[PDB]
Amino acid sequence: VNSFSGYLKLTDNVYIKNADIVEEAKKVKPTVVVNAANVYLKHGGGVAGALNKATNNAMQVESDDYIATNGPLKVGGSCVLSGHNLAKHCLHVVGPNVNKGEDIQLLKSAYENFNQHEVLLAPLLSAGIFGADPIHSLRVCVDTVRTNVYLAVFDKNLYDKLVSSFL
Ligand SMILES: CN(Cc1nnc2c(=O)[nH]ccn12)c1ccc2nccnc2n1
Repeated sequence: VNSFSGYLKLTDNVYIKNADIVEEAKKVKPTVVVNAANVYLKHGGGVAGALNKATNNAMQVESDDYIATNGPLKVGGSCVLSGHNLAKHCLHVVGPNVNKGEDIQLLKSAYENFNQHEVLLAPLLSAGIFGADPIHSLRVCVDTVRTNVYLAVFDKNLYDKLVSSFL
């Protein structure tokens, strides 16, 4: 038993809710919140900008030190950093950005990072300003992640389309 509430169950291990991931994180304090990161950990907009703003920019400060030491992430890769006031840990995961021409096949590699964590609160990777089809992203999530994932979808309209079209 865990503290996630109001989710619809899509499969054995994948759950979904119309929710703002920032508010959901502050209420649940999950062990892991996933950020929709870029390789530079520049949290300017989308989910990343929202999460970083909620940390009063502490996420960005920590991220800049990480990059200065380690260099950029790979598309499809991840790193574990602090969750600040939102979660114990933040798993920064880089899905391909279609608006940068990155290969959509890397979306599966991106979701494989979730399997290193037993339970996660996450957004749909490569959705939103990353330009992928969220229905495709949900399909890859379900077909790749084997650990317990709680997907927060900010847009109610999109949430309804995702549920109603789910096979
Ligand atoms: C309504 N939105 C934005 C949005 N608002 N909240 C969320 C969320 O929570 N996850 C992902 C997206 N998203 C759309 C709609 C069509 C899209 N078609 C292709 C890529 N992105 C798209 N985004």
